[PDB]
Amino acid sequence: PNYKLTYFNMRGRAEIIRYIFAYLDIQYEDHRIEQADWPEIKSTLPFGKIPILEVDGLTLHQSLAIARYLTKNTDLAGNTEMEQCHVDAIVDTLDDFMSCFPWAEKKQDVKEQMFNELLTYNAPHLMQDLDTYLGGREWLIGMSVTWADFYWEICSTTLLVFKPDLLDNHPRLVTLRKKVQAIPAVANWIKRRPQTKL
Amino acid sequence: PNYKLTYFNMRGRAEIIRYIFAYLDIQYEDHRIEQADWPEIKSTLPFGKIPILEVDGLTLHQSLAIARYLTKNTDLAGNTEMEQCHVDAIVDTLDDFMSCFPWAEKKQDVKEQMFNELLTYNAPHLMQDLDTYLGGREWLIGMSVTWADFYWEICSTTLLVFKPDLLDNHPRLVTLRKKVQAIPAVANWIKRRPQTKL
Ligand SMILES: Nc1c(S(=O)(=O)O)cc(Nc2ccc(S(N)(=O)=O)cc2)c2c1C(=O)c1ccccc1C2=O
Ligand SMILES: N[C@@H](CCC(=O)N[C@@H](CS)C(=O)NCC(=O)O)C(=O)O
Ligand SMILES: [Ca+2]
Repeated sequence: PNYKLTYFNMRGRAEIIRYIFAYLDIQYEDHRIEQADWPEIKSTLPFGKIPILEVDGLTLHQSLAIARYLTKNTDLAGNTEMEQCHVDAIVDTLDDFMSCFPWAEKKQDVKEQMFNELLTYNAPHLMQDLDTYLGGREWLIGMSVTWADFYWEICSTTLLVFKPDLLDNHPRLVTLRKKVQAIPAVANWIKRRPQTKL
Repeated sequence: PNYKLTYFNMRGRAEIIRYIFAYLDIQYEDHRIEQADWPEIKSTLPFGKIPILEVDGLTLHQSLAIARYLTKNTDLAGNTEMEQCHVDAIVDTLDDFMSCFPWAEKKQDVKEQMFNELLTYNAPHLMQDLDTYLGGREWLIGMSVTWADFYWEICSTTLLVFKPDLLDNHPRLVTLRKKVQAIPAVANWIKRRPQTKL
């Protein structure tokens, strides 16, 4: 199909789709809009939200729903039905935490305090659960990389902007990051993508 | 298989799974715990959250990942891969909303004003988007029922506890609720189930 991805010029919630197109070596239009474009772009969305992905003229929405669609019947999915369920569960566990953050808070001082509290008081319990889940295994699910490893790398990249020592007690979680980042199609995307804070 | 669901004695995040089991005619242990048992059980879960579902002695977690695992290869999944993406997308849109609500929050007026914010300003936008998305079709996705229809019924039920006028301008959304509640195995489950607030 012809693919058009619509999002801000940010990594954010589109980045998981971008990694999956990179890894799978699929061409697509990476359409990055400006704030000034938002009211106009918005009036065309089913639920007022981006990313969307248009596929031969038809609109998909919800970044995780899209990422799952793109990975079906590929090596990124999970080998078995049970591993597929595990892939989904780890992705939702990550997404639930990213969704706690007050991304749209106007007052900067209140936004900053709350980010600092989540990262200091809540994040270490999640990092420890993830570490323990991972064990000495090479990848989070099964024997080869899945889009849950991608998403771990993506989410921890953004958290590390706000909490640099996030992973100081979890060197196995750093290794996993580095393995995701050394996959050649993915290294290539990381090197060439627009550099944005988020 | 041998299925055991563990959740609180509420509909909450487990209800989607109970509707799936009911509709597919699958027997399972509906294990409901007490606040007082939680601290003890919690410390044994991979990520310290419920619901969990144990399948022949194996532990799955995350309610929507489990819901997807159970519906795969059934007529509750959509009929094409694109249609399965629209089912996951509707569910995520509804889950994103329900998740915005500060369920555990223990200050009655930060909680009580947040509920009013989402219920007064956000809800009507969502109800309007869903209605436009449905149009005059029978079901949200495709030509028959999917678990996105189940999630809408479940979500709108709890929303109606906090905002009984929610669906006043949206009679078609009410007709969808009733198409679902009319399905015999679902009807059977609704009368049979523990009566809880949430
Ligand atoms: N940057 C953002 C921003 S924001 O532009 O700064 O506002 C927002 C944001 N969430 C968000 C989710 C739902 C809503 S809604 N419509 O109310 O339901 C609004 C914002 C995320 C990110 C991420 O960067 C990100 C990175 C990795 C995983 C998840 C997220 C991520 O969830
Ligand atoms: N998105 C997850 C949410 C998991 C979750 O945070 N569940 C709550 C109850 S609805 C829980 O187990 N938390 C209680 C606690 O951690 O003390 C799911 O649907 O399974
Ligand atoms: Ca989510």
